[PDB]
Amino acid sequence: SMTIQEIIQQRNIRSLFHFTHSDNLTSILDNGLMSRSELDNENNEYNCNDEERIDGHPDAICLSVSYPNAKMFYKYRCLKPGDWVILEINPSVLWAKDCAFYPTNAASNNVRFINLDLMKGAEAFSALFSENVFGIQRDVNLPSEYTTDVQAAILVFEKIPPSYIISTFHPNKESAEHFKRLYPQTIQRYYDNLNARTLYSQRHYYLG
Ligand SMILES: NC(=O)c1ccc[n+]([C@@H]2O[C@H](COP(=O)([O-])OP(=O)(O)OC[C@H]3O[C@@H](n4cnc5c(N)ncnc54)[C@H](O)[C@@H]3O)[C@@H](O)[C@H]2O)c1
Repeated sequence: SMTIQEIIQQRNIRSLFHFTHSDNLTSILDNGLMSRSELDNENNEYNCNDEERIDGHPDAICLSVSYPNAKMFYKYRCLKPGDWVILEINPSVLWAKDCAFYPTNAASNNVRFINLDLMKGAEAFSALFSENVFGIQRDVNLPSEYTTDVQAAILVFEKIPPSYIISTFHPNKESAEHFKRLYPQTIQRYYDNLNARTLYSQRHYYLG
């Protein structure tokens, strides 16, 4: 029945997110987001986080709806030193590009074996907001735009040109200003400190 667009409308979704290490941001702002396979095709340099990609979709770019995958992002920030950024991306990508919609992390046993063609389109997208996603329960007070499971993923099977990046969030002012001078036509945001509710927080904390 309902299209992806109408779900977005109804739920007040305004942001997809992609976390990446600042080391990557220049290349992403110049060339846009690309998959592992595509980065290797052109043998581009990149700083990656998940080596094996058990999701089995290295030709896909991983995004989140309305909030980062706080778990996996936190895990990755504990390993590699340095600044991490969060790209804010036009929700239009969900229909303008070939996307699969997973209601939890895509490498999960609960969804990894499902026929990929069944993960595309509005039915699959809608599954991200169920009351119960494999035992992960949606609080009645969770706002509409948030996935039930914070690790719900969008796998985007084509390049995302940099025009689809509506803003970038920085962990501090110096980072933002550095990239603003390099890319003055882009919006580069920052937090004073991370001792606040930020997109670097755990989601329950952020929304509490
Ligand atoms: N990145 C996210 O925000 C995000 C969202 C949902 C789920 N996940 C999950 O987290 C794990 C790691 O995912 P990942 O997205 O870090 O991918 P990954 O670990 O395979 O590493 C790919 C890296 O390439 C970077 N990159 C993209 N375009 C680039 C370019 N033009 N130049 C240089 N680097 C570029 C990406 O930002 C990313 O850091 C996976 O299990 C994934 O499903 C990540």
